[PDB]
Formats: sequence, C-alpha cells, structure tokens
Amino acid sequence: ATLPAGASQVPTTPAGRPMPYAIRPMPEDRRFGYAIVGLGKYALNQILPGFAGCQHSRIEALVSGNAEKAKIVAAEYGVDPRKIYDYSNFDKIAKDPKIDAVYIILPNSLHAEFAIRAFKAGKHVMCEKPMATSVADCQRMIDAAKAANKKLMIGYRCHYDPMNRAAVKLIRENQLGKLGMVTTDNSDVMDQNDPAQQWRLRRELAGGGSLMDIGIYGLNGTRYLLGEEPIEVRAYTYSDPNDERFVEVEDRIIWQMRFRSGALSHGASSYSTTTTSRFSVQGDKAVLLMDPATGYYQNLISVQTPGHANQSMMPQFIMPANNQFSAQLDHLAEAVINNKPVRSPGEEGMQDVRLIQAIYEAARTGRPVNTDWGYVRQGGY
Amino acid sequence: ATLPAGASQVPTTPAGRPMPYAIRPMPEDRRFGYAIVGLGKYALNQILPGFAGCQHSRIEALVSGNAEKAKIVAAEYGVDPRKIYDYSNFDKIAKDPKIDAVYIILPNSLHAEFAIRAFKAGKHVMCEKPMATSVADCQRMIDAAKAANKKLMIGYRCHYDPMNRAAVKLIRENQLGKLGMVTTDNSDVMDQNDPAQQWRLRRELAGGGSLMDIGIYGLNGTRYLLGEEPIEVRAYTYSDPNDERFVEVEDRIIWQMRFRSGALSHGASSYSTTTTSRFSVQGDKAVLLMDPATGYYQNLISVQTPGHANQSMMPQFIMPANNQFSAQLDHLAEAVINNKPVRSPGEEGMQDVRLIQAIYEAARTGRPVNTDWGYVRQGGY
Amino acid sequence: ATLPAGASQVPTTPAGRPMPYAIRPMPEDRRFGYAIVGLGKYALNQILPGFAGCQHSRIEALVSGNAEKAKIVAAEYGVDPRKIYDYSNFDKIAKDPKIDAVYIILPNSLHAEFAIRAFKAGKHVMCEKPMATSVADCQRMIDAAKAANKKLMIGYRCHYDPMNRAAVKLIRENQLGKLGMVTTDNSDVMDQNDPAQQWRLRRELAGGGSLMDIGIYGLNGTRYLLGEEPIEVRAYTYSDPNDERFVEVEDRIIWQMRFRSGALSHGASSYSTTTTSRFSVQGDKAVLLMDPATGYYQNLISVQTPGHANQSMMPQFIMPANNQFSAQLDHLAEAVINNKPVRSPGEEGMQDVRLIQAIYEAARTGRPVNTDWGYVRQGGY
Amino acid sequence: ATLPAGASQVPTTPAGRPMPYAIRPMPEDRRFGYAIVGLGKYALNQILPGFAGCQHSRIEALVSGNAEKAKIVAAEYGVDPRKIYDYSNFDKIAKDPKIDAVYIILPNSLHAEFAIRAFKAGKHVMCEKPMATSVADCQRMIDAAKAANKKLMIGYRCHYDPMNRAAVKLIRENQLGKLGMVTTDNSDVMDQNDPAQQWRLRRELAGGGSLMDIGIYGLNGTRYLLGEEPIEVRAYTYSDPNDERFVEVEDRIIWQMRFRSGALSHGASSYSTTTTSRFSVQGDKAVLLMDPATGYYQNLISVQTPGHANQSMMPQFIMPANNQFSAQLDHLAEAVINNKPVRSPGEEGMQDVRLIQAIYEAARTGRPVNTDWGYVRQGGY
Ligand SMILES: NC(=O)C1=CN([C@@H]2O[C@H](COP(=O)(O)OP(=O)(O)OC[C@H]3O[C@@H](n4cnc5c(N)ncnc54)[C@H](OP(=O)(O)O)[C@@H]3O)[C@@H](O)[C@H]2O)C=CC1
Ligand SMILES: NC(=O)C1=CN([C@@H]2O[C@H](COP(=O)(O)OP(=O)(O)OC[C@H]3O[C@@H](n4cnc5c(N)ncnc54)[C@H](OP(=O)(O)O)[C@@H]3O)[C@@H](O)[C@H]2O)C=CC1
Ligand SMILES: NC(=O)C1=CN([C@@H]2O[C@H](COP(=O)(O)OP(=O)(O)OC[C@H]3O[C@@H](n4cnc5c(N)ncnc54)[C@H](OP(=O)(O)O)[C@@H]3O)[C@@H](O)[C@H]2O)C=CC1
Ligand SMILES: NC(=O)C1=CN([C@@H]2O[C@H](COP(=O)(O)OP(=O)(O)OC[C@H]3O[C@@H](n4cnc5c(N)ncnc54)[C@H](OP(=O)(O)O)[C@@H]3O)[C@@H](O)[C@H]2O)C=CC1
Repeated sequence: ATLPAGASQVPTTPAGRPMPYAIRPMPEDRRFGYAIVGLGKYALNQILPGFAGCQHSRIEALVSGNAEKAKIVAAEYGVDPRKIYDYSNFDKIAKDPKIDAVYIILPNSLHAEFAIRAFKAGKHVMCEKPMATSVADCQRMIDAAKAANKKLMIGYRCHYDPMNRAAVKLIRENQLGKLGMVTTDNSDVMDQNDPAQQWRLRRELAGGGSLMDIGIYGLNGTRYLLGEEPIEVRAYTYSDPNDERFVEVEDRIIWQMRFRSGALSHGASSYSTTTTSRFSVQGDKAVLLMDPATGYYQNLISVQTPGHANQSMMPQFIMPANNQFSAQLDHLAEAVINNKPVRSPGEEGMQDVRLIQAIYEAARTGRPVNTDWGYVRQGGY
Repeated sequence: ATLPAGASQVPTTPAGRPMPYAIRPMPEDRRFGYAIVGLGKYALNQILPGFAGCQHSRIEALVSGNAEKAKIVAAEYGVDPRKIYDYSNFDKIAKDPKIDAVYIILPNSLHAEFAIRAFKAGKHVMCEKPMATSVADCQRMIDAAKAANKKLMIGYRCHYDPMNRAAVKLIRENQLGKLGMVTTDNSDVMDQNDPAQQWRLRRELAGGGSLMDIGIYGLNGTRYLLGEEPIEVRAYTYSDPNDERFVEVEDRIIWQMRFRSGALSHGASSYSTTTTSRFSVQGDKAVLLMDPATGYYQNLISVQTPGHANQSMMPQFIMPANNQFSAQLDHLAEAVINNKPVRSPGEEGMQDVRLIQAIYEAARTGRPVNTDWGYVRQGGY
Repeated sequence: ATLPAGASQVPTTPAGRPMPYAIRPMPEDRRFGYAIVGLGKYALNQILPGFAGCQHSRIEALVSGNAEKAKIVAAEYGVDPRKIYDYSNFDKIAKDPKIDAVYIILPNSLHAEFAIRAFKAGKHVMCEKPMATSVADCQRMIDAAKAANKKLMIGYRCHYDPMNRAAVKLIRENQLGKLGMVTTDNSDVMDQNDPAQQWRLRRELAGGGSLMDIGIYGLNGTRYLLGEEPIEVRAYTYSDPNDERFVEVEDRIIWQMRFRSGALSHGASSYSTTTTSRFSVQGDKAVLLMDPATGYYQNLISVQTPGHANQSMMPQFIMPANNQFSAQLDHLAEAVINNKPVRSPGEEGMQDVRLIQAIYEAARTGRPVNTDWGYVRQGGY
Repeated sequence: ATLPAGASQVPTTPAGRPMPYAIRPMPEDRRFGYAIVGLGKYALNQILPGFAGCQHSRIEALVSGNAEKAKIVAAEYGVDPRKIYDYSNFDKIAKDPKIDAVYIILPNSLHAEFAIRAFKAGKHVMCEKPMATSVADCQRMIDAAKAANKKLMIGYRCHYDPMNRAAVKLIRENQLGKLGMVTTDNSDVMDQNDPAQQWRLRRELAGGGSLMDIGIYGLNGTRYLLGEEPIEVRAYTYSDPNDERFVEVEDRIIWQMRFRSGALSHGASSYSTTTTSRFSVQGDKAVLLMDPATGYYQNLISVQTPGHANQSMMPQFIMPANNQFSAQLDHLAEAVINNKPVRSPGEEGMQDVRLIQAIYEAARTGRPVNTDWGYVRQGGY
C-alpha cells in the first residue's frame, strides 16, 4: 500500500510545475483582426465581450458614428484610438494590413452596403443576420466577395452553439427516427423605448417584423435540424391594428412548410409575447425538445419517449466546447488560415431571405408559395 | 414538556379509533349506474378501470357484440350476467330502472345512433369524442337529448384533470398577462395492426384522420386555455401518398387560428410520429408550458420567465383531486342528482365538430374559413 | 396504395370486435381473499383503494374496533356485513375458508400479536412495517409463520414500485460503476392533531421515532440499492427539548454506514421538516438521483454525468407495471398460488428492525455498532 | 394608428446612435492590478480567463516557478514580460506601485507563506481555499494583514455566485420556514495522473483529503445557508486501504453537525465517486435543492413542496449579475476603493479550518467535538 510516484515526487517547497490539464478552451494565437461596425446592443453586450474567449481573434479597430461613445468603448477593450473609423472614412481600412476582416453589426438595411464597400477594402466580411433586406442585395454581397476573392460569412451563432450541434448530431445518428413534424416558436416583447428596437419597427431599416428578426431562428433551425430545404410554404400574419408598434412591421406571423423528405413544420415568431425560444422535432422513435433552443446561455435539450427524458446541457465544471460567439469569431479566422469554406456562407444567408420573402408572399396572398428552387447547402448544415 | 392529550390518550391495547384523515378521494356511494356500450381499448384500459375511484358511479350493465368478451369483462367487474346486451336488443335497457345512463365508447360514426336510441330508452348519455362524424348528427343527439329531458355529456376527460384545470386557473388569474400565442401538438404512431386503429383508418367510421382523433385535444385545449372561441381558421394537411395507413384519413394536419381578443394559435396532430402531448400559451408576462399536456397520467406544467421555471404536477403522497376518469364519470352522476348542467354538454362537443369541419374545409380549399358563429360556452371553460 | 386487410375488414355497422390491446394491467381473478386488520389512515387511503388494480386479490373481511366505521367501509367496498370482526373475536376467522390471509395495518406494537394469532387461525400474513417493536417479536412472528406452514410478508411497497425496481436494475447493470456513496433523506412534518400520528408519538406503541416510521425507507432503500448489508453503523439523534411532539420518540436522527464492499452511506429521517423522499447513489461512472424516491405516486429518477441528466418516470399513456400497492397485494397472492417465497419475508422485516436497534444503540452510546451478523437476502434485492 | 416618435425618427442612412441598453455586465474601469501566484489548473482554467469579464480588475503581473510556461501565459493575457516574477524574487513586487494585491493560487501548504510575504510587500492578499493547512497559520496570515494594514480575502467564489446568493435570500425571506436539516455532498473522481491532483494526495501539501479540498463547500455552504455556526460536530472517515491514492489523505468522510438554532446537518465529500455537488436545506414550509449547487457554471436551484417545484437559473439572454469569478476579483478591488470590509475575510477562512480540524478530530476519536467557540460572521453570510 504505497502512494503513487507522481504524488510522492512533489517538492514540499515552492517549485515549478508543468502545464495543467485543460478542462476548457485555452487561449492560443490572436493572428486575426476584426473591424467591428456599429456599436449597438448586440455588438457591446454579446460580441465584443466574446472576443476575450477567442483563440484566434482580436478586436483591431472599431467603426462608429458616435465619437464620444466609440472612444469610451475603445478604452474598455483597449483599441488604438488612432483606429476609430466611422461611416465617412470606413473605406480607409483598406490602408491597414492589420484589418483581416470586418464584422458588420448594423441594421439590416445597411448590411449589403458596408459589406460590398468592405469587400473592395480588401477585407473579409462577417455580416450579421438577417443577411440583407433584399434578395438581390444578398446576391450583390456574394458577387463582391467573389470579385475581391474574399470570404463571406453571415452571423449564424446557432451554427456554432454546442447544444444546437449536439441536436443536429443526435438527429443525424437517427435517434428520433424518421422526421415528420417540426415546431418552432421565437418570441420577446418589443420595447419601443429601446434604441435598438426602433429601427426594427421601421420597415425600411428592418425589412420585416419578428420573422426577419427572430423568426429566422426557427426557420433556419428547422432547416439544419431536418438537414434539408423547404419545397413549399404557407403563412398568415396578424398584428393588433391599434398597437403603434406594428404600423409598418408585423408583430406575429405563423408559417407552415413542407420538405421533399415529406416532413412538415409549423412555427411562429412574436413581438407581443414574452421570452420564448423553443424547437420541437418529431420522429417515429423519439421527439427532441430544445428549450431553451437558441439562447445566448443556458440552452437545454431533451429527447423524449414514453417514460423517459434524456437531457443535455453545458457541464457544470468543464467546457468541452467554446461559446457560440467566440467560436463564431474564430470560425472565420480559422476558415481563412487553413483556407477552408465557412459553414455560414452568404449563400446560406441568402437562402433564408428568399424563404422569408416567399413566406411574406404567402402571408400576403394567402396561397402557397413554391420554394423548390434547388438550393444546395455547402458543407452540410 | 409533556405529550399532548391526543397521544397520551391512545390505548396501548387493541382499540377502535376515529375515521382517519383523508389524503385522497374516498368512496362514498354507488348511486348512479352506467351501461357501457363498446368493450374496446379505451373502455377496458381506462374507463372500466376508472369506476373504482368514483364516489358516485357504478357499472350496472355492458353492451357488446362479442358475447365471449362480455362474459369475461362482466365477471371481472362483478356485473350481473343477465345485464349483458348486444347491439340489437340494446333498447331494452329502458326496462331497467337501475340503469341511469349509458357510456357510448363505440367508433365515432356510431355515437349518434346509440345516443339517440339510449335517449328514447329514457337514459342519460355519456358519449366519447369526437361527438359524431357530422355537425348535423351532433344536433340530432342534442335534439334527442332535449326530447327525453335527459342529460348529454361528451367525454372530455381534460375538463376534469387537476393539471389542466390548474393551467386554466393560473391563466384566468392573469399570471401570463395578455395572451398572444398558443402552440399545440398531439402525435402518436398509428399502428394498423392494433384492432382499435383499424376503424380509425376508415373515413366512414372515423369521420377523419389525426385531427378527429387527437388533434381535437389541441383544438379543445386551445379554446379552454384562452377562454374564448376562434373567429377564423386556416389549415394545410399532407400524408405520404404511398403509406397504406392514410388512404382515406389524414395523417398530419396543421391549423392556425385567430381569436376575437387578437390572440393567435398554431397546432398540429400526427399519426406518424411518436408520443407527443404539448401545449404552450405565451402571454406578455409569462409562458405556460404543458408537457405532458393531455396524458392519462403524469401531466406536468411550467410557468416560465427568464431565469425561472415554476413547475406543477400531482403530489407524491396526497391526491387533492380525483383522477380525470373517475371525475368525469362522477360529473354526470352529480349533475343528475343535483339537477345542474354538465361542464361538457353536447353543445361543446358540437362546437368541436363544427370547428373541425371548418379546418378540413380550410385545408381542402386552401382558404380561410370564418368560424365567428356565436358559440357561447355555458358555465365557462 | 390501398388500405390493409385489418381496416378494410371493419364492419360499418354495430359489430362485436376482438379483445383490445392492453396498455395497462387488466383485472383477471379475485381468487385470494384478504382480511384487513385496522381501518386506519394507510388502510383507507392506500391499501383498500389499492385492491381495485389487483389481478388476483380481493377484500373478504374487515377487522376493526370501531363498528360504526366498519359498517361504513364495509358498505363502501361491498364487503359482507357478516364478515366484520372486532379485536376480541378476531381468531374466529379460522372458520372462514374464503379468508386466505390477513393484512395487519395496526400500530407497530400490535403487529406481532395479530400476526401470531392469525397464524394460529391458519391464515397467511401480510404485515406492515416496521415489522414489530422488538427484534425478538420479529422472530416469534417468523416462528409462528413456520409453525402454521403459512407465508409471512412485510409491507415493503417499494419492493414493487416500477421506478425503484428500475433504479435497482440500472445499478445492477453497472451504469453507475463501482458504488461509493449513498445519501438518503425522508422527512414529513409531524402533526399531533392527526389521529394516526398520535400513537406514533408514544414510544410504547411506535417502537421509535422518525427512523421507525420513515427513516426505515432510507435504510431499506440503501440496502436494496447497493444489494448488500451494512457491517457497521454510527449515528446521532437530536430533538428540540421543548417540543411536546418528541417527549418519548425521536424527531431527527442521522446515521451513516459502511458496507463490506467499501461503499458508505449517510441518511436522515425527520418529523419536523416538510415532505422529503430523496436518494442518491454515487458511483465512479455516474450518479443516480431518486427524487421523489418513495412517494405513493410520481416517483422520478435521474442518472447524472457532467452535461447529462437521463430521467425516468411512469409513462403518460401506458402503464407497463401495476402500481406498488396492487402489486404488493398480488405478490403474496401469487406466491401462495404458485408455491414460491415472497420477496419481502419476515426475515427481511426482521433485518430492518435489527439494524434500527443498532442505529438507536449507536446514537445512544455515541459509539459504532458492528452489524456484520451474516443476514442473507434470499432471492436477491 | 401611427408609429412611435422614436422609431420614425431614425435615419434610413448610416447614423450615430446612443449607448445601447445593458442586458449584461459592461466593462468599466481597470484600476486594480493583480499579482497571480501559481499558474496551475484553477489559475489558468477559471481565474485568468475570468479577468476579462471584470469591471475593475486587471492582471498586472504573474508569479511562476516555470519560466517557459510563465512566458507563454504572459503573452496570451498580454502581460509585460519584464513583470514575470518567481518564488525567488516574489518580494520585489513591493517595488512596483501598479501591484495593488496578489492572488495566491498555490497548494494549501504554501498559502500562509506567500500571504505573509506578500503582506510585507505592501500588497493586498487574495488567498485561495482552503485558507491554510494550519489553524495557527491562518492566524498568522491575519496578523500580517493587520500589521501591514491591508485586506485579507479568501477565495470563496460561492459567496459571489448569483444562484448561491439567491439561495441565501429565499431562505432569509423565510421561504423554507424553520430550518431543521441540511444535506450536502461534494464528489469527483481523483486522477493521480493529473499534475494538480498529486500534491492533493500528499498530506503535507494538501493538509487533508476531500474534506479540505471539496467537502469544504458543503461545510461552508451549510454555514451561509443556515446563517449560523455549528456548536458541535461528529464524523467518520474511511478509504479503501488498497487504493494507493489515499495512503496519506482521506478519500471519503461524512460529518454531522448541530447548530444553536437546533438545526442539524449531514454531509460528505468523496474522491472515489464521480461529479456530485448537491445541497439540500429542509424547513417546515419547503425544501431547497441546489443541484448543481457549487459548479463553475449551470448552477440550478429548486424550492419544493408537494405538487410544486419552482426552479431558478441564469436567464437565457441576460446577465443581471456577473459570474462568481469576475465578481470575486472585483470584490476586492471594490472593497479597497470604497474602503469597505470584504465578505470573505481571513476570519472566515480560519473558521472553516478550525471546524475541519474539529471534524478530523471527531473522525479520529469517534467522539463529538465541541465547536462552540463563539465565532461571529462579519457582514453576514
Ligand atoms: N445573431 C444574433 O443573435 C443577433 C443579431 N443581431 C443583429 O445585429 C444587427 C444590429 O442590431 P442591434 O445591435 O440589435 O441594434 P442597435 O440599434 O442597438 O445598433 C445598431 C448599430 O448600427 C449602427 N447604425 C448605423 N446606422 C444606423 C441607423 N440608421 N439606425 C440604427 N443604428 C445604426 C450604430 O452604430 P454606432 O452608434 O456606434 O455609430 C448602432 O450601434 C442587426 O442586423 C440584428 O439583426 C441583434 C441581436 C442578436
Ligand atoms: N377520451 C379519450 O381519451 C379517448 C376516447 N376514445 C374514443 O372511444 C371510442 C372507442 O374507441 P376505442 O376504444 O379506442 O376503440 P376500439 O376499436 O378499441 O373499440 C370500439 C368498440 O366499440 C364496439 N364496436 C361496435 N361496432 C364496431 C365497429 N363496427 N368497429 C369497431 N368497433 C365497434 C366494439 O365493442 P364490443 O366488441 O364489445 O362489441 C369495440 O370494442 C371512440 O369514439 C374514440 O374516439 C378513444 C381513445 C381515447
Ligand atoms: N408502508 C407504508 O407506506 C405505510 C405503512 N404504515 C403502517 O401501517 C400501520 C398503521 O398505521 P396508520 O394507518 O398510519 O395509522 P392509523 O393510526 O391511522 O391506524 C391504526 C389502525 O389500527 C387500529 N388500532 C387498534 N388499536 C389501536 C390503537 N391502540 N391505537 C391506534 N390504532 C389502533 C385502528 O383501526 P380500527 O379503528 O378500525 O379498529 C386504526 O385505524 C403502521 O404499522 C404503519 O407503520 C403507515 C403509513 C404508511
Ligand atoms: N475555489 C475553487 O473553486 C478552487 C480552488 N482551488 C485552489 O487553488 C489552489 C491551487 O490548486 P490547483 O490550481 O488546483 O493546483 P495545481 O497543481 O494545478 O497548481 C498549483 C500551482 O501552485 C504552484 N506551486 C508552487 N509550489 C508547488 C508545489 N510544491 N506543488 C504544486 N504546485 C506548486 C505552481 O505554479 P507554477 O507552476 O506556475 O510555478 C502551480 O501552478 C489550491 O489551494 C486549491 O484548493 C482549486 C480548484 C478550485
């Protein structure tokens, strides 16, 4: 009965020790510089604070219209003041080699714009969701990327969230069986007094109501969970005509879709009901419930069968995977380096916009809108 | 300190004691006698077994077309062999004073016929859902009910399930705020080898597919959870064309509704995916999640707000309320003894059938169907 | 495609059909007749109500000291008024061939007496736990059982509860790995105003405090979850000195054990805190959490590993196994009919009593008590 | 029906916007510099990466024995290489005004040492748990802090974890009622091959087994949950004599405690069973279950009562509170600035060590160890 060699071989005095075991993502290099456009809610609450956890990304320069603020932010994240661009001279970034790409976090209407401008600035483009307010504008963004021979990546963080990935994997391993019915719901009360929620009420900047903003989650979700595209869609929308919030954009809208596989889906988004992010995938062996489904934190999934409910969630002491944000940032830096295609290409953001427009059309005409245009997902969902 | 009077006064020898505290519904009488029509799957697995927990009901007679089976069930439940009736001599129950009501648990297309025959036989009628296969038939049952001056109740067990009533209660107390979105799903894999599912695949006997069989739960649930009736419905249905199960009845169907209050809903029923009974009611203050929502056992409900999930389910040592089956059985009994209306009258059953026809009609035409026809829930939801 | 033979062959008119699929335990016979001794809280809330789901048992006679109460319960359960016995003429059951066994549900201190009298009366015996108030008395019951060549079973409902048996099963399949720590807690607020709790505060009638009443669950549970017996016990007990409830029996007691395999355990019982029934079994591969663990209803179990929580509980539409109450009742019946031993023989009851005395002794002396006395669970845990 | 002023007043063109709403901790100043000693597992996996989220803390200098490593780390976190101290010249830090305090994250045996040395270096001391390997050594650490007129803060992160705080609050608001039984368990398999787990096996560096390392959580927990100190304690320990891991330190140990309030507790820690962090507090109105109880992430709490389970956890889109780590770091920086006493003073770390030694004694002698020495918690628990 004797103690292990390693143990007994430890200096009962101050001594140097080896690299400890990594039970969570350790910082590596920082060879990718980002140009963050629009210092808004998402940019300052979830994106910037998510760089610290990156393994290959850094905030090289900011791009804000507000000076007082922009300077303050630059301090908190320690960015060279001489590198605080704006909407006027955003193009000058092409004169800095330390700017590998830009991350546009502006209202949907301004997405396409600064993307193309950025592409000519010889930088990679990471644009937020939804890609743009126009199908065509999405296409122009792509073309620009190809002309400038650069990478185009939309901000689909759920494509890099551990639980969402585990969700796709269990479904690919056929744990639910033959897929037949998906149900999604994404909701949160619209606050008109919130600076970030105002341009969302404006059909010009937003490009749509809840669907364009959060219903896109269920739409996108339904797509990568099923692992295929809708071939047909129907939809109905409605908003309280007395509510000033939805004069231009829609509050609630419900869409039904069919897939070549034969599977059906029905989901909805809302601006008048509180926090809801719930996905449901039904197969003939089991049903998957993701609730939370697409949150920033605390996502939880469960596979249910009579008498059983197997749940998954981030461990309580370890982090076998990085958070969606950092993972997303380093996903571009990583696609550039090893010269690989991104999982969230502009081609993907475009597909969502078409389908959304197809939906709005269905809601407008009250007829089904054929969406069998032959889109193909590059690199699987 | 010393022992209280209660304990100090307990004899140490064998002695009679008081009535004990009741922590569950105790039996009381067996005044109300039923005649069960149709010894099938629901009857033998749920209803018959349900008479034990009743406080006022008993099984007096059986009505089957399978003598071999009747004698067996009859002996299993201590029913008098003389009280076995077949479908042709069914009407003679009018001669038995000890038969107060019948419980029709026959295929949907046969409900009307026996309800009517039972009324002419001068008996009260409990009839399973769907009420019937035609709106008109629901009316003939109601008319016949009014002619015999007897009561007509449709078997909506969920109207007597502790958790459902609790979900209704917290909603009416405005714990969710203004209601805006309601989602429902009800699915279970159809197995044509099961004797009970065989007539369910026959349009002539079933009246319809998954909506008629289990979608009705999401429908009815949506109505008593909101406490209002829909003014219009839209819907789409699809069934694999090569699946022999759905030659005559629909497999999956999706339907969405709008209510006079402005709230919306979207639900689905399915015969090709595994067990699913789930309701969510989004308010602008909180969200109610019922999952399981309409199970025979283990219903569970959750009120969710960012950071919280207050769950409710049956206690583990006490039974505050009787089970839905026993309650439903005693509800008719009590309403007859105290001369009161039933919470689930034929009018209610008829309203579901009418709505179901509108949904099919809407699925069929691919157009909206106005259902704003002035149905008024007598006695509340 | 076309409809399968099954469906296409369903008559459209009233017709007898097959026996239905069974999704829950169906009644079969009522061969085994019991005589219930002691119409108290457990008898009237759980056991009597439990005879309905039995497949082989029935209530033939009642034994009470409160005639007014006996006639009422007798009428409630269709028992023959002639079959009511008081405590003095109890022995005459020997004259009734239709009485196969007795179910003693009297205060703990009176179990031995009636078990013995019942055996001399030539009947089988079901006796509640604690088996008795003295080790010696457990033996006299066993000896008397052997003399009448009749069976003796202690009422350990948990030995017939689907979830408990499931927890045992996953453990024996090594899903937790080598077991090392087991925690148990069983608590419920003692209310001396309740007639049933009155004798529980009398050392002479109860035999002990919370350990004898509900701690026994953690104890017994610990034993069948590990599948082995403890070799030594240590314990401490404390009760507010000014609380009239605990003048003679203990309120809270904590006890820890060591098993021949090396595993340890620490549990507690309590009469002054609210409802608690929780077991955790830590292995080096996973952890089992039973909560509720020993409830009358809604037991729930969870196997936990970093990032997962696989839960199990009764299904919502099917009843794979009969409830613990009905099962326990039929277990004795079956064992008599098929000439087999019972899973819960007096030896098992006696082992708990012996262990309980060791725990009290250990609490009293503040010293360890060796319990390595060679008890062997016949038939497995 | 017209759109809100704020909305309509947004430039459909690139425009500067105001500071967005903060739905999570925003970075403020960075006026507090930390000196991190020992670049081990905890230091590089949970502490350093937690500085980024601070509001007033920064990593000014490192103190490692290993040079190659230390330099690498310094890069990742961007620290001035010229500021990479070591165990030889750790004292020179007194020559740098930008070092406001040191954070000792060395083996327990080396805690007291570098603390006092640090205090004479005119810096504040943040020492990890357990405070030290000697009661006396704890006292010397305090004295040094008072002599150098500095602040002494132990690393009790659970004192700064949102859920743990919510736990204390609900208990203070009397939601559980009168507290009477606490149950804790802290376990994780010991990996001898893990560089960080080796000195823990050495009684000289560790100062104890699981209790000193993780059982301290349940001990500490029991204390701040109850909000009072134990007046008496008993304990038993045991380890498989064949396991090489526990030749010196103990694997498992179970302790029972009593409080002046009259409340009782029983908890345990383990090195041979997998991940377990579960606290249970029983009152006469409700029971609180914390599971996870003290994890790095995903903590969850539930208040249970018959039929109900109200759960709390971090929201899925917002962060109303900072993580325990950052919160802990900024807690010192904040106590220094506004000149306020820390909630985790050396006086607190000392109390735990005494109690632990008192426990080990109880486990050693097998007798109860009186702990009524009159400790008083400064600033509440
Ligand atoms: N994937 C996800 O989870 C989420 C994605 N998003 C997306 O991020 C993008 C930004 O929206 P969000 O941060 O919420 O909103 P905000 O209103 O808070 O910020 C918009 C930012 O864009 C700039 N901007 C330029 N022109 C305008 C204009 N005319 N009106 C308003 N802002 C302007 C501003 O930068 P500055 O003031 O500094 O000059 C401002 O900070 C959207 O495309 C949104 O869909 C949002 C939330 C989550
Ligand atoms: N509320 C609820 O939760 C549920 C309600 N139900 C309802 O109960 C009713 C019966 O359905 P269910 O028990 O599942 O089905 P079953 O097929 O198992 O039984 C139907 C019964 O009615 C009698 N019957 C008479 N003529 C026919 C016929 N031509 N074809 C089939 N059966 C006939 C038979 O009884 P016998 O052999 O003795 O003559 C048969 O057992 C339906 O209206 C259904 O909607 C069903 C499930 C759940
Ligand atoms: N396995 C389980 O889950 C449970 C088992 N039990 C066990 O059941 C047995 C009865 O307890 P419980 O039903 O709770 O208690 P009760 O006090 O409610 O009833 C005891 C019954 O025994 C009879 N009795 C005869 N003499 C006495 C006496 N001197 N004092 C009190 N009662 C007397 C009475 O019946 P009558 O009036 O008709 O003469 C009385 O109703 C106990 O041994 C207990 O441990 C209890 C709860 C749960
Ligand atoms: N509150 C909490 O949640 C936790 C607190 N801790 C505490 O943190 C402290 C550090 O332990 P932990 O990080 O897990 O362990 P590690 O073994 O991984 O690291 C110990 C560090 O201390 C230094 N050190 C100096 N002398 C020695 C020595 N003789 N043997 C080993 N290391 C030495 C080393 O620094 P370098 O190699 O760089 O020279 C080494 O990096 C402990 O007091 C522990 O209790 C640990 C986990 C969680």
